[PDB]
Parts: sequence; structure tokens; C-alpha cells
Amino acid sequence: IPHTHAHLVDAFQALGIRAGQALMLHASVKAVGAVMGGPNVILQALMDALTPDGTLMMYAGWQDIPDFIDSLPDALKAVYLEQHPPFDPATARAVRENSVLAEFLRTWPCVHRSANPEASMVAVGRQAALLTANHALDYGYGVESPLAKLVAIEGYVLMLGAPLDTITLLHHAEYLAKMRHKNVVRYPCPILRDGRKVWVTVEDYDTGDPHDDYSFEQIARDYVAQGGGTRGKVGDADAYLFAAQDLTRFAVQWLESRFGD
Amino acid sequence: IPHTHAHLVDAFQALGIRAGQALMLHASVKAVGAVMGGPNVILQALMDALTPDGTLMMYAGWQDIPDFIDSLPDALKAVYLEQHPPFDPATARAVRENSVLAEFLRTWPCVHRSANPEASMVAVGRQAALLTANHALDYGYGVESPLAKLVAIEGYVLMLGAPLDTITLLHHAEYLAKMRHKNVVRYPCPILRDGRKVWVTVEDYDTGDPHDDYSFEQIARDYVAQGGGTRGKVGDADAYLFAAQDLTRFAVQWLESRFG
Amino acid sequence: IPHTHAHLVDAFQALGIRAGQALMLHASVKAVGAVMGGPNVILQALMDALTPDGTLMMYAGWQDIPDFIDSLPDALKAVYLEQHPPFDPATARAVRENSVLAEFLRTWPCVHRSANPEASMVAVGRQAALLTANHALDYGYGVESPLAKLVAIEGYVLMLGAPLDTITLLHHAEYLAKMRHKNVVRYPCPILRDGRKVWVTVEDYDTGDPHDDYSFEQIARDYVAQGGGTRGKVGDADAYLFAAQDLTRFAVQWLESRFGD
Amino acid sequence: IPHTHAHLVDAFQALGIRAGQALMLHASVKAVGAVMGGPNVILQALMDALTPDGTLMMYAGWQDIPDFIDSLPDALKAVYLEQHPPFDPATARAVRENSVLAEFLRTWPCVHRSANPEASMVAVGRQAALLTANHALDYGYGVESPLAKLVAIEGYVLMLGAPLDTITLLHHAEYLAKMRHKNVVRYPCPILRDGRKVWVTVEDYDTGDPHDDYSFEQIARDYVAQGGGTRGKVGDADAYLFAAQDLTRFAVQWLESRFGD
Ligand SMILES: CC(C)(COP(=O)(O)OP(=O)(O)OC[C@H]1O[C@@H](n2cnc3c(N)ncnc32)[C@H](O)[C@@H]1OP(=O)(O)O)[C@@H](O)C(=O)NCCC(=O)NCCS
Ligand SMILES: CC(C)(COP(=O)(O)OP(=O)(O)OC[C@H]1O[C@@H](n2cnc3c(N)ncnc32)[C@H](O)[C@@H]1OP(=O)(O)O)[C@@H](O)C(=O)NCCC(=O)NCCS
Ligand SMILES: CC(C)(COP(=O)(O)OP(=O)(O)OC[C@H]1O[C@@H](n2cnc3c(N)ncnc32)[C@H](O)[C@@H]1OP(=O)(O)O)[C@@H](O)C(=O)NCCC(=O)NCCS
Ligand SMILES: CC(C)(COP(=O)(O)OP(=O)(O)OC[C@H]1O[C@@H](n2cnc3c(N)ncnc32)[C@H](O)[C@@H]1OP(=O)(O)O)[C@@H](O)C(=O)NCCC(=O)NCCS
Ligand SMILES: NC[C@H]1O[C@H](O[C@H]2[C@H](O[C@@H]3O[C@H](CO)[C@@H](O)[C@H]3O)[C@@H](O)[C@H](N)C[C@@H]2N)[C@H](N)[C@@H](O)[C@@H]1O
Ligand SMILES: NC[C@H]1O[C@H](O[C@H]2[C@H](O[C@@H]3O[C@H](CO)[C@@H](O)[C@H]3O)[C@@H](O)[C@H](N)C[C@@H]2N)[C@H](N)[C@@H](O)[C@@H]1O
Ligand SMILES: NC[C@H]1O[C@H](O[C@H]2[C@H](O[C@@H]3O[C@H](CO)[C@@H](O)[C@H]3O)[C@@H](O)[C@H](N)C[C@@H]2N)[C@H](N)[C@@H](O)[C@@H]1O
Ligand SMILES: NC[C@H]1O[C@H](O[C@H]2[C@H](O[C@@H]3O[C@H](CO)[C@@H](O)[C@H]3O)[C@@H](O)[C@H](N)C[C@@H]2N)[C@H](N)[C@@H](O)[C@@H]1O
Repeated sequence: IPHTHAHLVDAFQALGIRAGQALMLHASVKAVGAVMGGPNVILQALMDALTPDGTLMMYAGWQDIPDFIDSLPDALKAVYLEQHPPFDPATARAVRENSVLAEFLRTWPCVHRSANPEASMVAVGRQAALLTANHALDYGYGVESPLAKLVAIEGYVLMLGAPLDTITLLHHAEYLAKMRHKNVVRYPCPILRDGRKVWVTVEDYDTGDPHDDYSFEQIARDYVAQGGGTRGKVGDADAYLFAAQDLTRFAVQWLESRFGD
Repeated sequence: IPHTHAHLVDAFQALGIRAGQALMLHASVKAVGAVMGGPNVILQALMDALTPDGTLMMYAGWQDIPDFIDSLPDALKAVYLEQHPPFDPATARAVRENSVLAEFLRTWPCVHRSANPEASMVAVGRQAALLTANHALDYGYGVESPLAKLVAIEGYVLMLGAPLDTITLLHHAEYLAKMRHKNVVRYPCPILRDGRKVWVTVEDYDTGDPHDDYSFEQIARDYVAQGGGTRGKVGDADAYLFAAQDLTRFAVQWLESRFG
Repeated sequence: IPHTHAHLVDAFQALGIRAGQALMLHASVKAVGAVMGGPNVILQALMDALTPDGTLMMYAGWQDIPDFIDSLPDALKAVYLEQHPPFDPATARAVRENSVLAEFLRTWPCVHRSANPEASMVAVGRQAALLTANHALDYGYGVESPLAKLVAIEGYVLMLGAPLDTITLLHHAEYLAKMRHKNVVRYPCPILRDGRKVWVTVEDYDTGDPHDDYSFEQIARDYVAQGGGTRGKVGDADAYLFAAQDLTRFAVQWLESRFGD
Repeated sequence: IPHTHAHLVDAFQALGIRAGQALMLHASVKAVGAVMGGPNVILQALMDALTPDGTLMMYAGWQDIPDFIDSLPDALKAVYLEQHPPFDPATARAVRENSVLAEFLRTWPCVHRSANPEASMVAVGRQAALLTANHALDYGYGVESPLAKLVAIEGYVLMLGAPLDTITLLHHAEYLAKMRHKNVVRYPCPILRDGRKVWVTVEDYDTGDPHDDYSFEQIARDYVAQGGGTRGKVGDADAYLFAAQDLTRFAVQWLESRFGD
């Protein structure tokens, strides 16, 4: 009754997932429904469809990032600066709202993790080191990011029962697009440097709210409506498979046509 | 008859300015009235009362600091990033609202200027290098600032027809005071590093608005009312002379009792 | 009698070269022996084993870099400052001792060349632009170098009859290693800036002599002795294939255990 | 016969010492000759000429710093790591070859001491806390040092029968100067961190030998020969009074003209 590994492998393949692809996954475990062996089998089935020559990536981030401390009373901020642990990539837990699957992949054998705390990506497979390498602290969805590299190697994005609003790649499209105005955020973050905690200022485009009157769901819905991507069932979940290069190109043109200067 | 150099020196001495003091000036040229020789003579008369063993300092800042570029359209901000000049302490003009006297002092012979663009101070005299040295870019009114040093050497603040709301030293009291919440700002600024332009992020407490329900004029008036400072006329101007250490102590206690 | 293209491809594959790898080559043409078609066929056979989704990189440097002029009399120095040509990446010849194969690759179609004159790297393939981008003038074997990026994307080093003392990647290990003594040098170099010749000063760790009592031969031989890398014949040449990340990690530990904190 | 407090005060004033100056002293007690009350009176007379508005600073260092332990056998090194006391600024004795006057000033009432063990400075007076604050452990004669601050506040250096080779400020000139070769060292040191002994590694330019073919004696003699500073007798001692800013500028130009870019 629960979905089997073999059936999930074939369901992923039916969508168009092929040996050797680099793929970034957004998922809802509940949407897929009961799997025989639990969410590990979702990851393993996807890895098997990709084969060891492919690569699987997820957005992990950092569940406990203390980027809000300026909003606290001064005396409480002082305690955070002294007592909050730094981002340690070996232990920093994935953002829970990024799916438990991101935390499962973060702790998978042979995983690689990128160094930007807020934008941290985890990946397993042939190009996992490449995708996660040299992730700049500032503008973490920009040109020196795993999203840029995913576009460059013509990777894919799989939404597995995940809302279309959660496509992290579209923050890279926001970065690229010549828009009339984008909101810049600067926030403190503790990191490790020579094995010691250092608080640094991170600069980035706001990724919590859009820069103008749009949503990622709207961009993705328009992409699908004009023939973009493939769609199909995986377990109980509605799934969408997008080519990163074409989706990014479409999204940049979409933003610039509506909100450019 | 326009006010003379001698009459200004004498009025400065009558108010309590003494040889060897370190003094930070806030002024209105218009409030002083016509001076024989112009605003140079205000500066020179004050320097003469201080003698070369004293020191005179003003808050210059940078009139053209482009700290607002994040609010501009992205395409315009890109042009600023490419074309706006960096803070060059040799040429960066003083904020006009800090008085033309601050720009006059900034271009005075033997002046020293501190390196923080937004908070830049200029000084002439025996301790001018000391006061302006190693002015940190972040928290420019804090521990690594000319204001901290002015307090440490028990200097003075002279208000020469300037409103009591303009006492820059009270931003140092804000920095020191343990208050429930202070607003932190981070803003971009172009500077010179190894002779090349570099854009850096500056972090500071907000100095454009108070951190709570107060004004500097309110603090200063309360200080005067409880016997703080000396008052007198210099030219046509109402003048106030404050000890930096006592005013800072008072303002920190004032802030902490109300907002701590 | 001469080695054929097909036999060289087979030998590279037997050694462990795989499609998609990013590979840095050190070679001796003489050690390989006569090849049917000459040294071009060595490069093409290696590129074929790597496929277009792989990358081949070599250290080119600049045969005629005038980094020695501070030692000359002022009058001769003035002539160098006036008359020596700048580093032009389109024409600057590779160091002859880096093998003629480095000069052959530098002039190969679709090559990318990194901008640091003394440390210039040349590469052909899918990650060639990535590896050669933004190569800082200072500390050219350091954090901003193609060697750092080769480690970060988990590339490989192939020794094709080249002595183990010539592994340029070990200068990156010297840069990373925390050691009791380092020599820092500053030297002059003419470059092109806005189409004009400009003399700049480059700061780097000394790469002409070791920083302490060791040799690269010593480190690499120890690496092999503990099971590092794979070995085999390619043509007449003894070949070694090393993982860049594992060799660098080993060499940093080797240096730090003897001269470190 | 023994020099009196009053006659030292007069001699310091005749040399050019003035109220309010920040002054770094290098001294020989024997060169001054017998003082009525002993070396305390040298320090007190100098403080009196400076007044409490002035500041007197000396290089104390740490007589017992175990910065040499990497050269010992592993077994003896092990005992040092276990048993050597940490740098405690309250008790760490001044280097004996820095003059007993440095230890006398280190134990003077109201003294402030900078935190860098090897480069520790002690000071008494109005800018004593300023000069000694935030003395970084790495590059202790560099930008984050009391010597940098002495230059910035336009202080002075007084040589009181001390050899001209002993001007510690010239290590700051070495740090600033752009030079063809520098030696960088890393050495161990035990310090206090949250009241517990911790061993750290300090990185600095070598200050035990020059970076090139020069001595501080040469630089200082050349400075004096071109009119730098003021000279006079204090007690039996030849004294020199130098402006820290002018001497540092001269020394940096001297080094860069001979060994610079
Ligand atoms: C928010 C969102 C993750 C919620 O989806 P979800 O299916 O409810 O949550 P998850 O995918 O984390 O799965 C949670 C379920 O995994 C199940 N599960 C199975 N084994 C588990 C295990 N060892 N440990 C924990 N949970 C386990 C549990 O049933 C758990 O549900 P429960 O806590 O209610 O018992 C989803 O709507 C979504 O948005 N996904 C895309 C997220 C994304 O990629 N965001 C990018 C940034 S915008
Ligand atoms: C805002 C404030 C400066 C305005 O006072 P003000 O007397 O009108 O202005 P200034 O002191 O700059 O003097 C300007 C006058 O100097 C005169 N002046 C004389 N010689 C001059 C010269 N060579 N060049 C320019 N102006 C000259 C001019 O008459 C000029 O007035 P005008 O342009 O209207 O003709 C004053 O109210 C104030 O706040 N002073 C304190 C400022 C301060 O210290 N702020 C700290 C940060 S909060
Ligand atoms: C120094 C070293 C290159 C010498 O090896 P080598 O085989 O003698 O020299 P090369 O690899 O340059 O091959 C030269 C041969 O290529 C041959 N060749 C074939 N076609 C050629 C052509 N069109 N043009 C020139 N030479 C050609 C020639 O026989 C030439 O030898 P020759 O000039 O004596 O006739 C080798 O010992 C070595 O150290 N390799 C590693 C180099 C390195 O990577 N260094 C990194 C910095 S330490
Ligand atoms: C090395 C140098 C200090 C030797 O000078 P010195 O006059 O022989 O030594 P000191 O200045 O330490 O004075 C020591 C004398 O102080 C006298 N003294 C007086 N009271 C004393 C007391 N309570 N306790 C100890 N000594 C006392 C003693 O005569 C002692 O000499 P002694 O042990 O032979 O009896 C001197 O040549 C020098 O180089 N000074 C500059 C040092 C410097 O600043 N170095 C910076 C780093 S390069
Ligand atoms: N792609 C649109 C999404 O925006 C928000 O999630 C973003 C997230 O926003 C955070 O959400 C927290 C509060 O929910 C804040 O701390 C924010 O920083 C941001 O910090 C990440 N860098 C990227 C995430 N995409 C929304 N939470 C999500 O529901 C929505 O689908
Ligand atoms: N706290 C009282 C004072 O605050 C403001 O001046 C501050 C000033 O704030 C600017 O004032 C402008 C409003 O005209 C804004 O651009 C602000 O950025 C800030 O740039 C300086 N760092 C410190 C100045 N004290 C007031 N201008 C001044 O009139 C008043 O006396
Ligand atoms: N570390 C091992 C290697 O070091 C030297 O080659 C280096 C080379 O050194 C030059 O060669 C001369 C002899 O050392 C120096 O004077 C420099 O000009 C240097 O310029 C490059 N930056 C890197 C090269 N690896 C050796 N020449 C080389 O044979 C040896 O394999
Ligand atoms: N500035 C020149 C001076 O160098 C030496 O003293 C230096 C001292 O050098 C040590 O002294 C040992 C032998 O000289 C070295 O091994 C170092 O550890 C060094 O540790 C300090 N950081 C700075 C001192 N200046 C000389 N002791 C001194 O006589 C000479 O005049």
C-alpha cells in the first residue's frame, strides 16, 4: 500500500528525470503520501533515477540563524552576541519550513554543503562539490551561488508536491533582472573563521518579500501556461519539472517586462 | 561698528575660555553679527583665547555623502556606485548645516581631520592630531571617536549662537547610555583605501532621530536649569560653555533614568 | 610504432580518467614517447576521455616575465621599465619548463586563460571559464586562484611522465598551511590596464624556494606511499592520477605536522 | 654628586620635553649615572616634566615568553605546554634587556598595560589607556598597536643613554614599508581567556632579525645625520628626542628606497 522505491523511481523517470542531470528538489513529504521506508526512500529513489552521475541539491538554510537581533531590546541583543552559536556547517540544522527532506539530505552520506548560512545549499552526487563551492556570503542568490551554477550546467528544478511559490531559483532571477527597485537587506550573522566565532554583516536582496507586485506562484503559473516544464504524479503528489536555464530566462524577461526601468 | 578680533577674544575669555583648553565649537555666523574681517576672525579670536597650547575642533561631516543610494532606482544607484567620488579628507566639503565655520576650520592651516566620513571632525591646535586620530568608521560617536577623547581630556563645548539641539557630543551620550532599544543603521559609503575607491558598509546608531521620546534641546535645557555650564554674550550671540565630561555624565544619567 | 589516439584514450580511461572530470595536467612529451600526430594527439586524446563536459587545465605562467628587474642597475632597470612588453594574455608565451604541452594548450581553440601573469593557468572545457575567472594578482596560488577552485569543485591532477616535484597544486597547500615561517615577496610586473601598459607590484608567497625544510617530491612520494592516487602506464610514461582535494588535504596536514602550530 | 629630581626635570625640559606630550622612553640606568633616589626618580622627573596631562610609555614585553618551544624536543615541548604559566598582565615581568626602568614603569601606580604578550607596552598618564587599548595579538608592531597610536597622536621617542638600534618604533616602520622580502613567523604563546590558560598561535613579522640587509642603528644614525630630532645631556647620558611621526615617515622612506617597489 505505501509507495515503493521502484514505483517512485519510475514516477520520477516518467516526469523526464534522466541519468546525469543536476536537480534541485522542493518537496512536501505529506503531499507524496506514505512511502515504504519513509522519506529516505524519496531521496534514494530520486538519486537512483539520477544515477551516481547525477546530482541532487536542496536549499537547507539555517533554522536558528539570529538575523533578527537588531529588533530585540539592546540588553537581549548583547546576550545573543555573546552566547548564540555561530553557523557551523557540520551541525547547523536546515530550516524546518524547507521540508524535513532538506534536513534528511543535509545529513546524507557524501553530502556537500555551501558556506552561506542563510542561503546554504546541500547536494549529493557527481557535481555536488561544484554546485556548493565558493558560495559568497553577500548576495547569496546571485552570480557566485549554487543557483548560478545550476543554471550554468543546465540543471533542473523538481517541485514534488511543493507550492510553486517556493521555487528558490526565482530569487536568482530577481537578482539578475533589471528591475526598477529592489530592496537590499543588511543583517548580522555569526560564522566560523579560523575555528572561532565572528559576527559579520551580510548584504543581500530581500528574499522574504517580493521587490514589486508579483509572486513566484504567478511567474511559475505563467511559465506552465505557455508550455514550460513537465507535469505528473509522484506518489500522491502533483509534480512539476522545470529546466533551470529556460525558467530563469523566462522569469527574468517576465520581471523586466513588468517592473523594469 | 563690526565686532573686532580683540573684542571677540575678550568676550571668549570673559565667558571662561582659558589657555590650553580643548574646545569643540557649534556656531551661527549670523547670530554673532558682523565681524571685522569675517568669520575667519571668529576662529582666530577663539584660537587666540585658547593659545597654541589649546585645541579647537568642529564637526565637519561630508556634505555630499551618498548614504541614501539604496532608496534610489536600481539603475541610478548603479551610476552612483560607478561615478560618485569617494570621501577624500583633503577635499570633502563640510556639511553646510554644520555652519560655514566648520568648512572654514576644515581648510585652516595645520588642520587635522578624522577619517569617518559621516562623523568627520576637524581640529587645529596642540591636541588636534590626538582628537582626530583613529576615528572608527562604525559607531562614529562611540568609544573610538573624537568625542570620547574630548571627554577623556576634560574638554569643553562652546555654543556660539547655535541651537542647543545641535550639540553633537550628546550623540556620544546616546552611544554610552544603557537604553531599552537603540536603532542601528547600516549604510553604504565610498572611501579611499590604498588610494583606490572602495564602497564599504558603515554601521552606526541612528543619529538623525532619537532612540526614544526625547530631544537634545530638552536634555541641554534641563542641564542648564540645574546649574550646568556658563552663559554669556559673544558679539550679538547668546553663548553657552559646557564641560564635556559633566555634560556627558548628566546626559547619560538623564537618558538611562528615563529610557533604561 | 608511435602511440595512437585510440590507444592513448584507452590508457587514460584505464588509469581512471572519466567523463566530466576537471583535470590539471603535468606532462613530459619525451616520457610518453613518439605519438602518431605529435603532442596535439596527447591533448585531444585526454580531452576525448574527459568529453566536452570535462575540463583540462595546465599551468602556463609567462616565459618572459621580468620579475627580476629589481636586481639590475638603475640604468638597465629604466630600459626594462620603458621597453619590456606587458603581459598580454593573447600572446604571452608559456614557461618552457612547464612543458611544450602547456604552450600547445594555451593556443588551443576555445581556451580560457587566467589573468595572473606569473601564475597564469589555461583551460579548455566546460568549467574552463569558471576555473580561470577572477585570478587575483596577489597570492596567485591562494584563495583567489584556479588551484583553489580546482580543489573546491573536486578536480584531479594527472602526472604524465612529469616528476612529482612539479605539482603546482602543492603551492596552494603551502598557502593554506599554517607554518612557523613563510617568505613573502613583492616583485614588479608589466600588465595591460585599459589597453595600456602599466607596471604593478605583485605580492605573493615565495614559490621559488620552500618556506622550510621540505620538498614537493618528498610530500608527493609520501602521499603515494600511504595509498594516495592511482598509477598506470600511458604510452611509455609512468602516470599518476590524484584527487585534488585529497592531495591538498594530505599536503596541508603534512606541512602543519612538521612546521605548524 | 648623585643627580637630583630637580636637575633631571630641568634637563628633560631643556632637551625639549613639554607638558602634555606622549613619550616613549628607551633608557640605560647606568648611562644616566647615579640618581638621588634611584631609577624611580628618573621616571618621576620625566612624569613631572610631562605633567599628568602627558603620557610616558615603555616596551615591556614578557621576559619569560615561551615563544621558542617549537625548537625543543617533543618531550620537553610537552612539559612546557602542560606547565608553563600563561601571560598574566598583572605579573608578567618585563624583558630584562628592555631596561629595569621598563619593569619599574610596569609596576608604577596607575599603569596601563597592552594585551599583546610579546609586544606588551606599559604606560602612565592621560593617554595611557588610549595607547594600550585593543593591542591585537597578531602583528603586534602593526596597525593595531600602541606604536601606531603613538604616531597617530603625534607622540615622541626619548633615547636616554640607550643605543639607537633599540628604537622599537622602527619595527612599526618595518610593518608599514612595502619591501621586496618579509619574514612572517607563527609562534605559540599561553594567555588567559576567561580566567583560564589557553595556548594560542601568534602571527607576526619576524622582529628578531631584519627583513633585509639593514639595521635600525643605520636608519637612526642617518635620521640624526640629516637633522632629525634634538640632542642633549640628561645626567651623564647622551639623550635624543625624536618626533614619532617624522621618524616613522623617514624610516619607511629609507626602507622603501633601498628595498621597496
Ligand atoms: C512547508 C512544507 C515543507 C510543509 O510540507 P509538509 O509535507 O507538511 O512537511 P515536510 O515535507 O517537512 O514533512 C513533514 C512530515 O514528514 C514525516 N516524516 C516521516 N519520517 C519522519 C522523520 N524521521 N522525522 C520527521 N518527520 C518524518 C512526518 O509525517 C512529518 O509530518 P509531521 O511532523 O506532521 O508528523 C511544504 O508545504 C513546502 O512548502 N515545501 C517546499 C519547501 C521549500 O522548498 N521552501 C524553499 C524556501 S521558500
Ligand atoms: C544651521 C545654522 C548653521 C545656520 O546658522 P547661520 O548663521 O545662518 O549659517 P552660518 O553659520 O553657516 O553662516 C552663514 C553666513 O556666513 C556669512 N559669510 C561671511 N563670509 C562668508 C564667506 N566667505 N563665505 C560664505 N559665507 C560667508 C554669510 O553671510 C552667510 O550667510 P548667507 O549665505 O545667508 O549670506 C545654525 O542655526 C546652526 O544650527 N549652527 C550649529 C550647527 C551645528 O553645529 N550642527 C551640528 C550637527 S547637528
Ligand atoms: C621539464 C620537462 C617539461 C621536460 O620534459 P620534456 O619531455 O623534455 O619536454 P616537453 O614536455 O616540453 O616536450 C618537448 C619535446 O616535445 C617534442 N615536440 C613534438 N612536437 C613538437 C613541436 N611542434 N614543437 C616543439 N616540440 C615538439 C620535441 O621532441 C621536444 O623535445 P626537443 O626540443 O628536445 O626536441 C619535464 O621534465 C617536466 O618537468 N614536466 C612537468 C613540467 C611542469 O608541469 N612544471 C610545473 C611547474 S614546477
Ligand atoms: C641593555 C641596556 C638596558 C643595558 O643598560 P643598563 O644601564 O646596563 O641596564 P638597566 O637600564 O636595566 O639598569 C640596570 C641597573 O639599574 C641599577 N639599579 C638601581 N636600582 C635598582 C634596583 N632596585 N633594582 C635593580 N637595579 C637597580 C642597577 O645599577 C642595575 O645595574 P646592575 O644590575 O649591574 O647593578 C641598555 O644598553 C639598552 O639597550 N637600553 C635600551 C633598551 C630598550 O629599550 N630595548 C627595546 C627593545 S630592542
Ligand atoms: N519564495 C517565497 C517564499 O518567501 C518566504 O520564504 C523565504 C524566506 O523568508 C523567510 O521566511 C521567514 C518568515 O517566514 C522570514 O525570516 C523570512 O526571512 C527567506 O528568508 C529565504 N531566504 C527564502 C524563502 N523563499 C516565505 N516564508 C515563503 O512562504 C514563501 O513561499
Ligand atoms: N539630534 C538633533 C540633531 O539631529 C539632526 O542632525 C544630525 C544629522 O541628521 C541629519 O539631519 C538631516 C535632517 O536635516 C537628516 O539628513 C539627517 O540625516 C546626522 O547626519 C548627524 N550624524 C548628526 C546630526 N546631529 C538634525 N538635522 C539636527 O537639526 C538636530 O540638531
Ligand atoms: N616547488 C617545486 C618547483 O619549484 C620551482 O618551480 C617554480 C618556479 O620557480 C622558478 O623556478 C626557479 C627555480 O626555482 C625560481 O628562481 C623561480 O624563478 C616558480 O616561478 C613558479 N611560481 C612555480 C614553479 N613550481 C622549480 N624550478 C621546479 O623545478 C620545482 O618543480
Ligand atoms: N631592534 C633591534 C633589537 O633586536 C633585538 O631585540 C628585539 C627582540 O629580539 C629578540 O631578541 C633575541 C635575540 O636578539 C631574538 O631571538 C629575538 O627573539 C624581539 O623579540 C622584540 N620583538 C623586539 C626587539 N627589538 C635585540 N635583542 C636588540 O639588542 C636589538 O637592538
